Amino acid sequence: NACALTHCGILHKEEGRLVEAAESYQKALMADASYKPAAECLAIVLTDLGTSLKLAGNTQEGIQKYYEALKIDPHYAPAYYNLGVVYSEMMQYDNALSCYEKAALERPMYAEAYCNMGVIYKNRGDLEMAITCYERCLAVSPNFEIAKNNMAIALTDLGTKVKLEGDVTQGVAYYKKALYYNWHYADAMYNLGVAYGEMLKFDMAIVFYELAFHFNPHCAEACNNLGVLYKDRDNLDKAVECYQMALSIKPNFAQSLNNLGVVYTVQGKMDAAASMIEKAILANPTYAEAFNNLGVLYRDAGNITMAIDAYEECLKIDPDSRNAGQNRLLAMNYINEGLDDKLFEAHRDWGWRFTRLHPQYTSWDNLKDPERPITIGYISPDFFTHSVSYFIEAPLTHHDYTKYKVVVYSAVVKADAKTYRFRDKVLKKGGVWKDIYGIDEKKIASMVREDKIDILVELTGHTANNKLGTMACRPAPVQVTWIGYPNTTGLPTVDYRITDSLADPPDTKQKQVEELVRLPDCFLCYTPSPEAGPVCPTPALSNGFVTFGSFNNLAKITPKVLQVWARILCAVPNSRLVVKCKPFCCDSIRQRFLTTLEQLGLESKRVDLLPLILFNHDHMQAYSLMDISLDTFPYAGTTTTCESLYMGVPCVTMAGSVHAHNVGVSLLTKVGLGHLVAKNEDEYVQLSVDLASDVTALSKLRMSLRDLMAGSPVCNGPSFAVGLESAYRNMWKKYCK
Amino acid sequence: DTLSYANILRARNKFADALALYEAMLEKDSKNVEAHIGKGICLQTQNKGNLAFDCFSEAIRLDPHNACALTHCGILHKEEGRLVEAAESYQKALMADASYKPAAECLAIVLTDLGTSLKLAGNTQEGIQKYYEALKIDPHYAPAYYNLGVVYSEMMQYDNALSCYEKAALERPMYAEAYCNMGVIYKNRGDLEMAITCYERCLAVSPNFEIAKNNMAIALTDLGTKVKLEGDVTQGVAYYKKALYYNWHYADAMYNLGVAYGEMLKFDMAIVFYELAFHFNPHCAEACNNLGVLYKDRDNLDKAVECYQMALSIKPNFAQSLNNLGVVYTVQGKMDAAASMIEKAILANPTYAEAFNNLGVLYRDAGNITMAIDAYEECLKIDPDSRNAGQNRLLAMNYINEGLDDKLFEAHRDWGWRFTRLHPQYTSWDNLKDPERPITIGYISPDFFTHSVSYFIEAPLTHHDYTKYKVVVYSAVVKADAKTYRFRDKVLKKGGVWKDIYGIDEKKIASMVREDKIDILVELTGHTANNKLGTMACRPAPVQVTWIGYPNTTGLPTVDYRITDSLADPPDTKQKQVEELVRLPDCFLCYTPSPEAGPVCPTPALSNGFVTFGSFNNLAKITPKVLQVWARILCAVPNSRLVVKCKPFCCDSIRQRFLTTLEQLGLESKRVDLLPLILFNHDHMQAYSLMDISLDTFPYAGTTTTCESLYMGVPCVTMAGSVHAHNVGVSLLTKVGLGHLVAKNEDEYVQLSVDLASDVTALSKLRMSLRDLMAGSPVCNGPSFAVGLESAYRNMWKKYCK
Repeated sequence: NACALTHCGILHKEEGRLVEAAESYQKALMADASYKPAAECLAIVLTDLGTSLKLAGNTQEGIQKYYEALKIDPHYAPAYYNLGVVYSEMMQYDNALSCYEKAALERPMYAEAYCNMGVIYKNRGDLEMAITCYERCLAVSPNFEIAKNNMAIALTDLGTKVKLEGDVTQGVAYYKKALYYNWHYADAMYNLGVAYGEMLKFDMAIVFYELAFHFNPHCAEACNNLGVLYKDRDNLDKAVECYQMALSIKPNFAQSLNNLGVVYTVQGKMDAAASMIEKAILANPTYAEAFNNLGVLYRDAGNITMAIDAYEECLKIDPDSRNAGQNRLLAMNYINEGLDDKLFEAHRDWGWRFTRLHPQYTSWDNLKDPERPITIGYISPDFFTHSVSYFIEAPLTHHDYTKYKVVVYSAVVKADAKTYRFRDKVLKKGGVWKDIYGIDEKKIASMVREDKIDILVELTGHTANNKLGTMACRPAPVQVTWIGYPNTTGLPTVDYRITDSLADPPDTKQKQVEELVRLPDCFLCYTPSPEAGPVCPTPALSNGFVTFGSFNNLAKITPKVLQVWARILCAVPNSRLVVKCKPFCCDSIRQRFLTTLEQLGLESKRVDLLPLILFNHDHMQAYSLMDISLDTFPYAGTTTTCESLYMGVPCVTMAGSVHAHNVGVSLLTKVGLGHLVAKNEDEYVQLSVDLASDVTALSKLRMSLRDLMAGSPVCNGPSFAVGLESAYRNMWKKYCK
Repeated sequence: DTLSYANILRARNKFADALALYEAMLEKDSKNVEAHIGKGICLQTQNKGNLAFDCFSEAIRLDPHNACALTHCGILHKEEGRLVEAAESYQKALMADASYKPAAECLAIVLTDLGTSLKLAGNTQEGIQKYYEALKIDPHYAPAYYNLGVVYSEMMQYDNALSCYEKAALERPMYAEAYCNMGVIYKNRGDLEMAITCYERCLAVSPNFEIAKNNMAIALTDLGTKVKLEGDVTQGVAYYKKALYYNWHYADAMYNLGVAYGEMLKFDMAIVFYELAFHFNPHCAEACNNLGVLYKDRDNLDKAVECYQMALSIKPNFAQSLNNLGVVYTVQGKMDAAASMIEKAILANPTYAEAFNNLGVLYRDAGNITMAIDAYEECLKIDPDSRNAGQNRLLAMNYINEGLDDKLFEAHRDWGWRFTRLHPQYTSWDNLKDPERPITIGYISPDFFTHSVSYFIEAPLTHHDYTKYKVVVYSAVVKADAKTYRFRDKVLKKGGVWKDIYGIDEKKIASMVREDKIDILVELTGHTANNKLGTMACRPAPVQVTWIGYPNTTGLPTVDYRITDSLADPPDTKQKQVEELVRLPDCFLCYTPSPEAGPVCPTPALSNGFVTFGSFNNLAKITPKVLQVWARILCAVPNSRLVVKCKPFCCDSIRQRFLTTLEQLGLESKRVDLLPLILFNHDHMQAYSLMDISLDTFPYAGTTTTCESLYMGVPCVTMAGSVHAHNVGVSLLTKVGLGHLVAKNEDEYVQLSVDLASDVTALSKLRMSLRDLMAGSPVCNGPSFAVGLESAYRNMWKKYCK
């Protein structure tokens, strides 16, 4: 009785007696081989046995039982599925794929076969077809979770692949589809975020990153990116918070280490910045930007030599690093006195390389008429409350706008009342302001060409955010540099340079690539600020001793200056020095500086280190706290000396062999105080002691300084303007020939 | 020189040395008030509160007059929490010196603190006056103005609040809280522009002040909703995203983005944003509702049910979710649960018209025709232009309207007039009025799949002289299948011009049909579901014909002719219709047998020893009036068994109701086998082995069911009546040659049924020979039917040309 045997086999299977069920089905099929139900039940029992053996570790017995089942019933899709699974466990990926294909040909509702084939194929990287397999799976069953998750993963991988080839839009589309299949997928959100960041969306980049972090609190990359976006929005506190979270998750994420170091540098917390950057170097030796940031941190912190060394390693890692090279040259300007031709050669080599990777123009449509109206463009990122602004203000106001059309290219990152006032003055005379912050160098060159300027004046040189890349294009028929840098730009593309006969004597030995154009009178036209207040009386009259001071930065105070100041203060009993500068907000810097002076035998008590109290009026009045300003070398001050003079504190400087050194000589002699210019360190000491010995002469000098200078040419805007215009006309006439 | 040197030394961050000098001065200079003051200040700055208090007390004892000493005493009192004492010292100092500034500002501070204390005590007027006194001693003190603004705001003096916060903002521009509160007040007045501006100022001062960010996000979301309501959806989305910038987890902004993208048809993004909105605000039931709608429209019914169950778990009386869940259950066939859902939706909201429409359709499927009709009339009371409600209402009335008056015709006429007054039409055609050139025949219908209409339209589709009547098919089929594709091949292999028109519009379709130069437009659908009567409302074709899609008048004056025969619609029929009836010589239907019908088998009664009646008609046709007649039949015939097969029986509720009805009518359920809808065509066809005699329904006769019965050799008993739908069976049976099986009344019907039941043997023989008899009859005479239909086309076209 085939029916009774089949029912017995089914009952045995229901009781878990798979062997007895198989035996009963075999007997039934021996009695009637056409009894389809008996064959089906036997195949079922054989598949159950095979699955038990597979899970029991009897892989070979499982395979054998599956082959027997598939020989008994070909149409039994589950046997094909189990065979494919076993072959996958056997790493027979092609055999597994074939088994799943057969199973899908047999079972029309076996979506798991599509899922597993898609997974296996994904493991070999043929993403698109596997995705098609998942599409078939979800077309059969649209709620199968595991398949949705694999669909999202595969779509994210494909979107990343396609984006890396440059089709950002298709990558974004794949990420959005992935989020359609799995909304809480951190990788999709993160990738989408970076994609938006690339296409300058910012807003949604931030939103996406925050969501990605919310759904996966282990994506330090998301935190770091978010911190970067907030930093670029000037929300420094949020940026710090984000980076701190990133480091709390990954205490070695080198990129976040550098970024946090930079933000601390902006806030001026120098010791923490140093520690973070050093940790970044410890974590990454190839991360050039870490070396550049370390070099800037050393530069402002005064450890100059170490700054040059750090930039040198940076250029060993990335020889094209623009920032590393320019900061290196700027730092060298602080200590390389005129002796050798190493700074000059460095400038020449750097300019030649910059010209090699940056081609320039070769023709100009400027009508070569020596007498027609000349268009002068002044370019600078420093038309804000910055040292340079204290001088360029003079030409902005005292210039003829009838034949010298002035156009200003202000790259100021943050305007202010002074920015607005400057634009107002320039435009009121007929100027065409042009805000260029963020604009690509090449586009700036094109814009300059379109406006058809004649004399292009670069005002920053190798300082932060410089625009020498625009100058390399040679957009204007004549390019000059003036105030932003006291040495050669090194660019052969600049035609001439403006100077005076005192900063650069006709016999100067400092080699430079540029031809010096010496103005008749002084080349510095300091515009006194109206917030200077009254000339405070000589402190010596009320205190009873001379107080030296120096309102310069740390980069300019080379150890040699420290030796000279220690000699001065030891040689003059009862005399105090009150240096003031921004980095003295850090206690560690104060301690190190005090110890450094102590090794020179000077009692720290006499010194009065002060931070950069951000108070314009109070900054001006602070010269009421000192009696004699002592200039630094080999990088003498320019605005600082002007401030000293205008507040009645006499400044003593030293002459030297390079423009950067002799700027103070030029200024002091041209203000008619050349008798306070020492020629050497010994004469410097003698002058300092002599000035310190006569408090009454000091009082007379202070009370005379404001009116003498106000009547002196340094403040005679009209005459300086006439000289400058004549110089411009002369260079233009030379060019016409 | 000593006092000057001490003061300079104290100013030069040399507090220890200055303190030592002050000590040696109070020692040497026993009554040196200035030295006592210097010592007090240097110790206070050294956090020597006790010593500072001692020095200040000694200074006051020596000089009770100098304003500086009293100022230092007052500040120390404030640091010690002696607000009162500080205040008295301050008044004394003011009386001593009115020019001192530090005392003035610190005095403003202490009095504003006092005013705040009194305000907290409820002494609002005393606080206000104290603040005014402070501002009189120092107008520049912004915090006093801020306090005034707060008190006036809580005091509902909003204009005064603005004035106060503006005086504060002038006196202190970096006072973020003033901007925040100003923005909040403007938010309260409905104006969101200036409010956003105030929040922008606040964030321009302090971007980390989160409270202003949240309030800004709220304001931007409201602004986005407003702008969207104005029409500009892109700007709305822009505002929503800018909002979601300030509060990345603001769930409501995500929900509104979901809505905005849904309107844009970017459904995938809509899903993402609705799911996120729900994730951040579980209480946002509306997000679940709309998510369920989107998933339902993607045919993912299980997820739609899940989403609606969540919406109802949040708001059980959320009418929209109740209605949509009811519809989803309707598609799945959970008829009783659907009924309960829709009824609860109505109970929660009585004006939700579409719920009334869905209730009416559900009851019509359940056979309660009266209640379905009633629900449709209620719907039309709530919404009178509900096109679907009207369509279902007329269709439902066709199931129980026994021809006894002209009210149905009146309703159809008025409804068609409504359509003609809410639709325009053309008046000229360039089609050459010629009776010899090949005419263009359009068949338009959504039923070109496994539907009743197909089983009849297939025959002409197979037999159309293509050299004369160029066939154009306008298919509104929604879901195709193997049969649909097979039909496509059949139409496209004989030179037909197929045109898929599903899912676009009515007006544009009519215009395209006119471009197609269709000569006669034929509707095959009637007032059923997915009809396209709106196209004909435009009158796109010069000739309009309705073949079977509707068994009664369409009521549209725009339809010229309705195809019928002289038996279903006798020439003397009294039912008026707007259309002209065209009677074909033979039965107006040509049944195309299924190529899967298979063979016939031995009569069941022969093997079981008892006669089995049956009805495969849907429950909608089995009105409560036929049930009594059927009970009479089964009682009159000893040992008979009734098999009824209708879809809605899958639900136990309807089954039980039907059984109860039969039991109260005098019949034991044990004789009644109720079978639900079977799965595949084959088994449905084979189910005819379960019945011996088909019993036709009235006043709506079967059409496909009757044809199938005659095919498979199961005789059907029908009766003639006053309406076409009743006489369809009469026409069919007469034209097959079984006119002796046509009853004229209920009693003749009973007698005929008994007569057929009395002779099992002859019944079996007839059953055997019926397939060949009918196959030889005109109902299967494709050539003759085609020729007659061609003649009909020629006659109508010639009539039109003249």
